[PDB]
Amino acid sequence: PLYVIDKPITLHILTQLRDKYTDQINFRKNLVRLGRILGYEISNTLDYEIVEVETPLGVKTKGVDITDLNNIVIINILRAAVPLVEGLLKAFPKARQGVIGASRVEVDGKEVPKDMDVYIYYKKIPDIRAKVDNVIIADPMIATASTMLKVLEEVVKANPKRIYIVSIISSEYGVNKILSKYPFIYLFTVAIDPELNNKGYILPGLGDAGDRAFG
Amino acid sequence: PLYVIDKPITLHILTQLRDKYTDQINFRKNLVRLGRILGYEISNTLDYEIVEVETPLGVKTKGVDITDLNNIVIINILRAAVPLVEGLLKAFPKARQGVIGASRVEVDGKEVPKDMDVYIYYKKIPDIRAKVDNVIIADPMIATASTMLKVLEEVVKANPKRIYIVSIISSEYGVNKILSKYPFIYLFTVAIDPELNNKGYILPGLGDAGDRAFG
Amino acid sequence: PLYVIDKPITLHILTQLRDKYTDQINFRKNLVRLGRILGYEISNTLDYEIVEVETPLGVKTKGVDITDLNNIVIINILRAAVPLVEGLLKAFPKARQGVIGASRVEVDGKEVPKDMDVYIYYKKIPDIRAKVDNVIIADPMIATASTMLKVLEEVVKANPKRIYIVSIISSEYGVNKILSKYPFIYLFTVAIDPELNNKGYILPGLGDAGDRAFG
Amino acid sequence: PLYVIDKPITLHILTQLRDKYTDQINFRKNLVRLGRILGYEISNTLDYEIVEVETPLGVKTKGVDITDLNNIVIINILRAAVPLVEGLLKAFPKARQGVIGASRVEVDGKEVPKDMDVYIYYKKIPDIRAKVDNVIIADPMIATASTMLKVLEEVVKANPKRIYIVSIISSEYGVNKILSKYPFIYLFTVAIDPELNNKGYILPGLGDAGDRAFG
Ligand SMILES: O=c1ccn([C@@H]2O[C@H](COP(=O)(O)O)[C@@H](O)[C@H]2O)c(=O)[nH]1
Ligand SMILES: O=c1ccn([C@@H]2O[C@H](COP(=O)(O)O)[C@@H](O)[C@H]2O)c(=O)[nH]1
Repeated sequence: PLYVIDKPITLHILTQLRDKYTDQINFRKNLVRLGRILGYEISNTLDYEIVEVETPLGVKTKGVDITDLNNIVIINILRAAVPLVEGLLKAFPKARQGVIGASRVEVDGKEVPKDMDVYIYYKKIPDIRAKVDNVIIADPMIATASTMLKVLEEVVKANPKRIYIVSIISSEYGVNKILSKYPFIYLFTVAIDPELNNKGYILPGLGDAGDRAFG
Repeated sequence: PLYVIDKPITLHILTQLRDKYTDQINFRKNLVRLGRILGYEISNTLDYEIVEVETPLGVKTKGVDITDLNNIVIINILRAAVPLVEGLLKAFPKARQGVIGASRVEVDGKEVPKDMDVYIYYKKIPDIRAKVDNVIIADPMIATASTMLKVLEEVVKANPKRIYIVSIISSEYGVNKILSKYPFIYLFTVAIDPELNNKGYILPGLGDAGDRAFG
Repeated sequence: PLYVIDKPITLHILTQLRDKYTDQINFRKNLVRLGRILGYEISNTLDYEIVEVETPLGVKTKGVDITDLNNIVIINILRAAVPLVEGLLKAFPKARQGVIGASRVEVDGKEVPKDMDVYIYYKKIPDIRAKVDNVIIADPMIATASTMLKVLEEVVKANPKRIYIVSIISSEYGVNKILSKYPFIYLFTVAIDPELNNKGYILPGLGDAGDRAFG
Repeated sequence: PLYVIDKPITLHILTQLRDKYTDQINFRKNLVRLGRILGYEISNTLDYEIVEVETPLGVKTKGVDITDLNNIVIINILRAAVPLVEGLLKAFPKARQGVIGASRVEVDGKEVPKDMDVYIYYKKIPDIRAKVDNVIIADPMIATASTMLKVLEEVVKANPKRIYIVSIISSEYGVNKILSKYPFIYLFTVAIDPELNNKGYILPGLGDAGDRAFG
């Protein structure tokens, strides 16, 4: 499933991120806001049960109980994903966190990359309950989707109940590459951009998340 | 405009609020959450506009710029409305705040009328820029709407650009009264409950907002 | 006892609060900050006990457990105290909040006020456990000490283990008045201004708190 | 300069971290917390000046202005430091963040050398202004100081007006290895532990910050 959250407020933030005149302080600020928001959207796609509670006025009433909110694991890719994950964690107060330090080897070429090398420098993940936990992986950008598929190689084994991928911008090439391999993955993103340049950068994109966040 | 925000997450928190076994800490904690979510939703009804921004990759693209995020005044009626206004202020960083104290007229009798006058003992409100500001009045529960009415008479004279009313549970009698008298108002709420018992409590409701929050 | 918290950072904030040019968004922004830092300072004055915990390395070591952090009740006198309490609760996660819509009566100015009338509109407070709970009462200003003494009147009969008063600015008259009656109160403030005018406003002080925060 | 910040509130937080039973969510929560506190203490050593501000009462008064609050760069060396930096960044709203990913050297032999090389694979740091910016480098635990030394050797090259190192626990060894090479570095820690066991673990320490925060 592909959820493109393009509501006025998320598109308003995306425009601040895209704008090159935005400094890293405000850039990181929005990522935290968007992870907050995107987290809410994801909340509304979870499994809920119909329950009954008694109000103060003795009256019994029917309400919902999203049992899944107690089975969430958010994996942080680090780098630009930190402000984002900081936002998601705000929305899922009961989520455990894991980190899979992934970074693609940025190559310069004469053609548009359809694939890139990805190295993993750090790995600390919580136990993932099979058929129970909902895993959320954050990545500000998805270009060739090489970074994402690399982290997935492992997450997918755990066989979590669900798998969500949050990103700000995704390239058409990337969404299709990921969802054609794991179409069961709920992929959230505020927008999808057309192409990748010869360095594997999304166009129009927003630049190098890492550079925008800590430059 | 009536906007009932009955999504899985909001109703989940609402269930939490109704449940009589939810202590005051968690009760307020959830009230803050809803202010955030209810604020997010309010944002998407805001008046935006299309702009053009240049990204780091030299490409220029179109985006959104919700300028009304600068012209916002949130009015806090105190009491249990505090945790709520707190979350709404987090959803509107550039929003100014005003507060008002109010006590409805105490007329001899154990029973309670539905149309009572209200005494506004304290009133501190930022200047409401005519035709430019968007006023948001926060109030946990609208049972009889006597207070909402008293306040609205004041805000109206200011000639806002838009007026919003946020609440968790709002009695059917209340919605009707407010919207029928002021049709142009955006009244957001997580749920509209049926009746009001003689004591004026919303049924099933969630008890006394104030006592749940600071009891 | 009197605790004047004049650490470089607190005085920095205060300078912002006193500055008549500080707008209400920043005014309240600073009050939340100051509430955090003061709750921190306050937390250090609390009673604690030596314990023993087991590190993952299978090694016991002595430690500190501030047991009272689970027995705190913050009393919000509302209005301009709001932002300040918002900050204090951030330092005390497990604290129960109570509210008191108290407000001294504006005087004529024909005589130097000593004992002012205090109206009590609303009052919802948690069960204060005698000899166990530590009560924290917050009000940004303390001039004639009337609003506070009014509040204390009740808090004392509850026989708490400790009573803490927190503010930004206190007057000499007020600190002595409160402390002459209840010498056991732990009174925190960032500054003690020397005089009150005839209207009951601290000089140089910082103006009317409510108007600064909600004007 | 060595600053051991062992106040009741910080030791209380430290005690929880050392306690093996503290779950991951709570472990990271405390890091964020110690981060704002340590941030508060650091803020009192920053350059500041006396200024004249006029209050609403129409009278001028002196105050403090910590101008150095606009010249802070925080360096996130990732890993278990994410929670800590998060807190630090709250204490310094105007701080710019930079990141540098570092990994230890593969060294066959169960035992871990006191001194060892460190590979820095990612480095994105804002423009450190010479003799102006204050560089804060958070790192939960300094055992062998190997990572800190590697990172310092880079940071120092920019001639920062000042360099701070914030850590929860630090071994005597590491403290001596840092200050012995750079005695001008402000090394803030909550507790210094005696020895390091053969696996590079501080004793009593608190185990592996990575597994404690992400496991
Ligand atoms: O325009 C771009 C393209 C890629 N990336 C980085 O590349 C990673 C994903 O690229 P890919 O693996 O999908 O190609 C992310 O961690 C992100 O930091 C950017 O910052 N900006
Ligand atoms: O300079 C002053 C003096 C008093 N007050 C208000 O008066 C109350 C305390 O005054 P008193 O009861 O200590 O005299 C506080 O709620 C505060 O809002 C101010 O705002 N500014």
